[PDB]
Amino acid sequence: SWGYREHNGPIHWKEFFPIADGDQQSPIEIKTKEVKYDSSLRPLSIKYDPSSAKIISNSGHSFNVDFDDTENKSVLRGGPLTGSYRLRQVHLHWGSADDHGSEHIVDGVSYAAELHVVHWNSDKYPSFVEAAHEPDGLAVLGVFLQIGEPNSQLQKITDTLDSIKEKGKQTRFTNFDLLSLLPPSWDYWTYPGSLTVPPLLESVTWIVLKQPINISSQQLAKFRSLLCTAEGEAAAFLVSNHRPPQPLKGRKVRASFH
Ligand SMILES: NS(=O)(=O)c1c(F)c(F)c(S(=O)(=O)CCO)c(NCc2ccccc2)c1F
Ligand SMILES: [Zn+2]
Repeated sequence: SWGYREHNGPIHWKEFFPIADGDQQSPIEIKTKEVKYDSSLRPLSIKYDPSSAKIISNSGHSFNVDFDDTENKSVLRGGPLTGSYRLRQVHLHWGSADDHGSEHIVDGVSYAAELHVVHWNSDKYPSFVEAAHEPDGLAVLGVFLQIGEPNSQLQKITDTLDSIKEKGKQTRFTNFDLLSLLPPSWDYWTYPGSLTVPPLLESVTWIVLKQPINISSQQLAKFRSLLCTAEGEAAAFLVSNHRPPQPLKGRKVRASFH
């Protein structure tokens, strides 16, 4: 029963998941003057199939779009990665205020929100659950959102949120243009880190895009009316679901660009 409320939020997760204080925890502050440009980093290359999307649900912690992941139809390759990382799910983090919702921050600055696209190393591991337990097992693409013109694929998401208000509810969700929630510039920073929710496993190669996309305030506000509580529980709202930046512990953040 972890969450983001006073009694169960990020500062308390260590009481139940001691890896919360680990060597490679996420999110982090990206400090661009300590960032190392690296010419061995490949550009990202992304295959994606809009029919791969299957459903959206309320986890109680965010919404999740899950995708069929039995084939290599939607994959992330290149970047810092060796081999092919199969798309598993997409979700979003925000805060209670439009100007402070992202998980990662860049030189002191937070964004309105931050989209996570989660993939697993199917070249090496048999399942997402098993990859999540290996240092090279997961690759998560992070995209910042700033307040601006409404994104139509974000609108496709927000239009479902009344149908998944309570924790555990879900609904059909396919023909999802995920590539259109990426910015035009695919420059990125990368570092080794973890899930930003319990179990906080240090299995993530983070790939955070420099350029934000746009969401409207109205679109962003709709996420805050999702519940973190289930049908016939006393209602609590998911108004904020971002973890604070965690100690870097000397890890190297590399850039694809200079
Ligand atoms: N920010 S993150 O990429 O580290 C993240 C979430 F934000 C998140 F909300 C979730 S979720 O568990 O709350 C959605 C549940 O359906 C997971 N999933 C965590 C996880 C990953 C691998 C193995 C076990 C749990 C998750 F991995
Ligand atoms: Zn996330």
